[PDB]
Amino acid sequence: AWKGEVLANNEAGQVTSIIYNPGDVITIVAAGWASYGPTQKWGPQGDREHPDQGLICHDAFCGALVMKIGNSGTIPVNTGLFRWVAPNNVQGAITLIYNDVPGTYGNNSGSFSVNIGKDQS
Amino acid sequence: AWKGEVLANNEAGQVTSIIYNPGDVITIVAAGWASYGPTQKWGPQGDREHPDQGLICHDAFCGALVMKIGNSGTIPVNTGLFRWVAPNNVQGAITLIYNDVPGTYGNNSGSFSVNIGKDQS
Amino acid sequence: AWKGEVLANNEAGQVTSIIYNPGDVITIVAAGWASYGPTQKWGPQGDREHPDQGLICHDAFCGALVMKIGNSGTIPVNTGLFRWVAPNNVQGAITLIYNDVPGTYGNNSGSFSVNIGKDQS
Amino acid sequence: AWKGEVLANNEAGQVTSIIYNPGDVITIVAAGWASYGPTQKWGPQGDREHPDQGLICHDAFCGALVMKIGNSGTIPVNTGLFRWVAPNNVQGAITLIYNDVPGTYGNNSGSFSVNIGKDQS
Ligand SMILES: *C(=O)c1ccc(O[C@@H]2O[C@H](CO)[C@H](O)[C@H](O)[C@H]2O)cc1
Ligand SMILES: *C(=O)c1ccc(O[C@@H]2O[C@H](CO)[C@H](O)[C@H](O)[C@H]2O)cc1
Ligand SMILES: *C(=O)c1ccc(O[C@@H]2O[C@H](CO)[C@H](O)[C@H](O)[C@H]2O)cc1
Ligand SMILES: *C(=O)c1ccc(O[C@@H]2O[C@H](CO)[C@H](O)[C@H](O)[C@H]2O)cc1
Ligand SMILES: [Ca+2]
Ligand SMILES: [Ca+2]
Ligand SMILES: [Ca+2]
Ligand SMILES: [Ca+2]
Repeated sequence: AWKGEVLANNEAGQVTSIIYNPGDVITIVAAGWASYGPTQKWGPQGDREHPDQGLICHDAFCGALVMKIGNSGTIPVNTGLFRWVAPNNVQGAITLIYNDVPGTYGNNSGSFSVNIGKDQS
Repeated sequence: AWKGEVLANNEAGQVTSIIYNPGDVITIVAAGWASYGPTQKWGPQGDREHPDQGLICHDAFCGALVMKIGNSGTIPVNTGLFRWVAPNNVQGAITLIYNDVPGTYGNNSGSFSVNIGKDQS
Repeated sequence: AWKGEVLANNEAGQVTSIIYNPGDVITIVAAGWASYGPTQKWGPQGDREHPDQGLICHDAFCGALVMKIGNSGTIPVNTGLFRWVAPNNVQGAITLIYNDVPGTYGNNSGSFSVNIGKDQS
Repeated sequence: AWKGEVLANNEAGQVTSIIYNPGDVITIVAAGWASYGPTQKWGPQGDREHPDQGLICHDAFCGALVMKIGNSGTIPVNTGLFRWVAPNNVQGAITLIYNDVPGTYGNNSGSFSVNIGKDQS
């Protein structure tokens, strides 16, 4: 299992110790407060009122937590995943990333605290 | 394991099928959007800018998800709990509740989707 | 989870730290060598060639591992149980016992090493 | 998780659906009765009184259950493994095999019923 923080201003994302293998069942819980610029802060589901101006993940709001598994495209995590199985042929290290527009991470602030574990299967 | 919705306007709370027993390890993931009145909505951590005007749980924001276990006081759930063990002598059915001021639930809207499972121990 | 030894000559049985609660899923693995009298030894499934002359559990061979849950009757364990759920209304502390005829445990020898854990549910 | 039978006379072994990956925790429970030739039968720990005359696994008795993981050497399973982690660099499909001398499986009989699951980690 892995526990750590994902900084909102980390454009490259946070590589975890979790390697997702075919058949794996995982659970993720994410908490905390972060911003993509404004003085306010939002939770792991991001800002439901903000337009998508070229986010790294178009299936989650700006300011949401998302992930990549190996060289997959971005996958929404939001508040977390409960006993979740990845799509076919998706495998590899899990990287957690704050959802923002590439090149605009410099003014981000805060972080999410995240736990990831493999479930019995 | 239990999956279900918790309505923001349900003052009594949602009784789950989960009975927390001594030694149990549990994981909860909560997602979704709800409101304690305003036209906006907030996630399971609630509204970090709103004052506490007599919330059922003073350790979480207005609009956050909280719970009771048996006849315990309110315990913050927020976005969830990862492989969590309850305090000493806390046991019984888990009831999930939206955090608002008693008598003011009538104008609430939305709900959280919540999963609860017992972990290996 | 619980790990310990169950002596063949312990007529009262070995009380474990496991309390089986309704809904619980458990796994048990038992190993080792024991005897109900003879110089030979048998594994946790006992002696398949020996008649039942008044065993505490008539659903397992003499020399097998069995258990009681709370005040239940004896239940066969043998080599173990995989993600097992108890019958309706069966609950309480798990006691492990060597299957022999009451009053004849004094000449028994050896023991089984046993692990018990609760599974995710 | 995988459940199936391992025939005593299957020299090649029974390939399971389980792929053991680095970091995996697994539990195995094996039960039943089998023989390497004689009219008697023995459990998954095999025959503790029989000499090793060139067994595929020298760390378990003749008639015991053993396994290979990928291209590893034989590893004793016996009655099972509880929340077990493989040695460094051992990975791949789990094959279950009855422990006997190569070329002598033709007169074997019976089988073991085996469950294998991955545990939370
Ligand atoms: C209008 O209400 C508004 C527009 C942008 C904004 O913040 C920027 O959002 C960008 C992503 O859409 C990017 O993250 C910039 O760094 C932010 O300043 C707030 C409000
Ligand atoms: C301040 O501008 C403000 C005050 C109240 C409010 O909504 C109410 O909040 C109450 C709890 O504090 C309760 O939930 C009421 O039903 C809401 O109308 C928003 C903003
Ligand atoms: C005959 O083959 C035979 C009969 C009894 C025996 O051992 C006794 O078995 C009893 C249970 O049936 C009890 O455990 C006694 O303590 C044993 O001596 C071995 C062989
Ligand atoms: C001695 O009494 C004795 C010798 C062999 C035997 O069975 C054979 O065991 C071999 C492995 O050691 C192999 O499995 C043969 O197929 C068996 O016939 C029983 C007793
Ligand atoms: Ca930004
Ligand atoms: Ca309200
Ligand atoms: Ca005896
Ligand atoms: Ca043979």
